[PDB]
Amino acid sequence: KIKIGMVTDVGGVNDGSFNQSAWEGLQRAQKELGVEVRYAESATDADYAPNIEAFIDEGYDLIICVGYMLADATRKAAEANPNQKFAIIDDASIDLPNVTCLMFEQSQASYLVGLVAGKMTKTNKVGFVVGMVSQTMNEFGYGYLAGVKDANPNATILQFNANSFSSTETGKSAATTMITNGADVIFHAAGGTGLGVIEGCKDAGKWAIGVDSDQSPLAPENILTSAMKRVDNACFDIAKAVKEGNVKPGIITYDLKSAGVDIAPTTTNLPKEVLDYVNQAKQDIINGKITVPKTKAEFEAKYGNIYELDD
Ligand SMILES: Nc1nc2c(ncn2[C@@H]2O[C@H](CO)[C@@H](O)[C@H]2O)c(=O)[nH]1
Ligand SMILES: [Zn+2]
Ligand SMILES: [Zn+2]
Ligand SMILES: [Zn+2]
Ligand SMILES: [Zn+2]
Ligand SMILES: [Zn+2]
Repeated sequence: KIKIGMVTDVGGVNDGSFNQSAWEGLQRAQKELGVEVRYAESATDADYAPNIEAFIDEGYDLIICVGYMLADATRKAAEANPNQKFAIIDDASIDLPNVTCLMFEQSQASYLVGLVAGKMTKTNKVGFVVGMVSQTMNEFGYGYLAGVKDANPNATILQFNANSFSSTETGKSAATTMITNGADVIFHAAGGTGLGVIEGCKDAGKWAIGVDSDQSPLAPENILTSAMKRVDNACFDIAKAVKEGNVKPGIITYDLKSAGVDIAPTTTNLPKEVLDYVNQAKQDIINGKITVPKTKAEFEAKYGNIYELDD
């Protein structure tokens, strides 16, 4: 039997977003492909190495490390276990024959939801709650702020780094404070912490924007959209490659054109004018007409010092 193991990050498989979507894709892979799937949650980074080792020792054909913080542990395990195949989501630093890097152009989807936030705010203040700061996480920020400003040059983006992907209290408190200070749309790129962000928006009667999966069921009257990142499909696809015997190492990048990132399929709360505007911007990115900044220098060159979490 083909066995695929998932090592999840601190967020947990019930995060409503990143890890939950990765796991959902593996559950689908089990149903459709016949692979046997199991996950191991890591309470802290001390659990990364033994969780990887447990799948190695049990004969798993592929170990999927979900999240950029697993990179160091994945590299070390891949070097020490040349016959073991690994995949890692959201980090592309590892160049080894047994490692596939699954990357997502999240700045593209974040830009689109920033257009939504800029067009929907009535106070000209919107919020961004990020789970941690890192190169990949800042791509959410750069895209979102660029979208907000392109849609609404006079909008202010309030920003907060929760320093956790698994703290719903931090998410709720930060959202509530932003709302007290006038924000009326809040986007999170914060994993499980975002469950708190969404609850804070719902409680205050404001708009939220979710991430990774279509988070609208968590607050159907308050979610405008979500910046989708199809970690489910990427995990399914690599499971398929394992089953077929054609896993390739290196970088696989999922973008808007590949449908690997997107805005959510639920659009019930988007005015037709807004949906049309965002959909045109999506096709312009897909067709190459416009490019979203995803690094500090590119973002600052166009928007100045307005992203405060990268300094
Ligand atoms: N390293 C890591 N990143 C996460 C986690 N949860 C969310 N993220 C990131 O935050 C984004 C928004 O949830 C995801 O697409 C990931 O990039 C987690 O538990 N660990
Ligand atoms: Zn658990
Ligand atoms: Zn089926
Ligand atoms: Zn607090
Ligand atoms: Zn799915
Ligand atoms: Zn900055």
